Amino acid sequence: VHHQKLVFFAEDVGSNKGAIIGLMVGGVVIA
Amino acid sequence: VHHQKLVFFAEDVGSNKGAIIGLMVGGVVIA
Amino acid sequence: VHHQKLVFFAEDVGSNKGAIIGLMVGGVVIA
Amino acid sequence: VHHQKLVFFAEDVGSNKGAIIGLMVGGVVIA
Amino acid sequence: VHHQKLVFFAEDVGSNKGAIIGLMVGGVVIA
Amino acid sequence: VHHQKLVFFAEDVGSNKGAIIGLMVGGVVIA
Repeated sequence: VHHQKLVFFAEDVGSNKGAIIGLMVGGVVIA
Repeated sequence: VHHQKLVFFAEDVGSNKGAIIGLMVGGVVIA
Repeated sequence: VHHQKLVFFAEDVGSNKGAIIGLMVGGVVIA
Repeated sequence: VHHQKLVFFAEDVGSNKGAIIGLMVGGVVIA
Repeated sequence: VHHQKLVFFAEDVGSNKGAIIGLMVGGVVIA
Repeated sequence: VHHQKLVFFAEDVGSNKGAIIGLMVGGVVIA
């Protein structure tokens, strides 16, 4: 089974005060 | 089974105070 | 089973005051 | 001339991804 | 002329990814 | 002319990834 580029920016990301997750499965993220 | 580019920006992302998730399956995200 | 490039920026990331996670499975992240 | 407590929380503030301003007069705030 | 307590929290502030300003007058704040 | 306590927390500040300014007048703050 194949997962690829799940998240992708082709361009400048100014910031992130939160959570870029690529693939979550369990637990917690207080981003 | 194949998943690809699920999320994609071809352009500048100013910020994220929240959650860009690509593929969520379980748990919690207080973004 | 194959996972690849799950998160990806082709461009300058100004900052991160949060959490870029690539693949979460359990526990906690107070980002 | 007297200004007092202009903004006030008697209780826990979870977050602020924006701008709590107390007294704005000029310029710019991209919060 | 008298300004006092312009902003005030009587309680725990979890975070601030933005700008608590007390008194702005000019210029810029990219918070 | 008198300015006092312009910003004030009576309680634990978890973090600040931004800008607590007390009194801004000019220039720039990329917080």
